[PDB]
Amino acid sequence: HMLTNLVAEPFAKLEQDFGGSIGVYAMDTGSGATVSYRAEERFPLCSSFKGFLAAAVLARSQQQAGLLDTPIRYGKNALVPWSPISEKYLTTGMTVAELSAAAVQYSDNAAANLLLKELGGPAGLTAFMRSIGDTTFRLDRWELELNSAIPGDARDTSSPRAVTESLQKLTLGSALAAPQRQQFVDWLKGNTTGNHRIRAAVPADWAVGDKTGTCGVYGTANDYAVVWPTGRAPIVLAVYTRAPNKDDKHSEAVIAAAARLALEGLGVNG
Repeated sequence: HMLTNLVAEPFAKLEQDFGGSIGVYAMDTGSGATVSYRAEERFPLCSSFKGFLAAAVLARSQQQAGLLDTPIRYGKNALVPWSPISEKYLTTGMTVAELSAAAVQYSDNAAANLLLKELGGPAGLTAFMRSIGDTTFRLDRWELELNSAIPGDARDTSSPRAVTESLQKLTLGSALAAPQRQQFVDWLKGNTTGNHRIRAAVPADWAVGDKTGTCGVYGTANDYAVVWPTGRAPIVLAVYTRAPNKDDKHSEAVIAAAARLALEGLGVNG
């Protein structure tokens, strides 16, 4: 507590202008200082679960050395809306590693469902998260049903705090073996969908990896990231949004603005 919210930031004004709710957790891994706003509330994961999915695949590959190289064939019926990479390899197949990268870096929906099946479905991914000590995360459904984002529905949700804590364990801590840890980081660094979110608040000369989510309803969208500012320890953070009405629109600018406030609250000059 002593190191939480040392410097107040105007998150309430930001969410009121947005017309909804914003949840933020950010941790300076050097000192342990934190910024926290609505950090223990539940928000829909949307596609942000796909980062944790890829980490679970990497954990399994520690015991199955041939897993990442395994070629996966799939039919046209596997190709749900928003599958920009897997649609180009329908007639050839893709490896498990390639599906993982597509799920992370393009939010590919078909790739995510194929990998969920490999893990034993939503309960299997939830079990991996329990195994690293995350008691908040729950995945319940598959793509696209998990995007419904219904107000008050706990299915397919986590909290900004649990997301950040689990991201830290997987990218900087000991939850993955060292080669798998660096592969997870490298996939996050290569994400293509986050240029207008946390990355928009991060100077270009710092390294960063992230995973986004966009549910398409209830103003619900998000991003989480690891950030390496030069000359100091890394920062881990998560920014989640939602709104009361089904046709309320999400805002990328609001996510970038919340990330800027988080970095300011940690005293990180950007």
